[PDB]
Amino acid sequence: LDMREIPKSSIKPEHFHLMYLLEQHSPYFIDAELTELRDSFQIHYDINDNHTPFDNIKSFTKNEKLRYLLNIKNLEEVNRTRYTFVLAPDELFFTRDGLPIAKTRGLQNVVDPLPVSEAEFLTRYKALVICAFNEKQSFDALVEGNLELHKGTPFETKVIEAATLDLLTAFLDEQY
Repeated sequence: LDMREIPKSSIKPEHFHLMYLLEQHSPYFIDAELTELRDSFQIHYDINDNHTPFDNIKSFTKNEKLRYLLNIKNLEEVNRTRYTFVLAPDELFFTRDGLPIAKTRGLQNVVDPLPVSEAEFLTRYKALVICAFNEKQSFDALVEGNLELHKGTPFETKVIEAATLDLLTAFLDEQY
């Protein structure tokens, strides 16, 4: 969870000189360190106390939980940059202000991860909301299942049915 290996043959030779971007400070990502081996690049993540894992929010007061959940949408700012990210519990951290920070970084047209459709970003966001409100739930199971066939609480149905990202935001705002 704290190391990533990238084989060199997966990277076009003319893109080697961009791998340093994976260790450049970004306000949207965990700080990272790049090393270069014979046949691969490796990344180590700096995961320290100022970054709160997503799963820690499950025990928060409803107000603060909702604040953090609402702020997750700020990761959409990453789409204007070179970088890509994955939305998932083990990929998501928060600053001391409750702003989201991702771990793994790709680079457009250069190295995976590939970005996900808007629809799959919404499903993953929904799954995070559900997990934050019920610690028994599995993010993976929610993302992998037939979501509208989910059996759960009325709250969970409302989250699942939110038609768009903006309507999910509106639902979350309404829960205050």
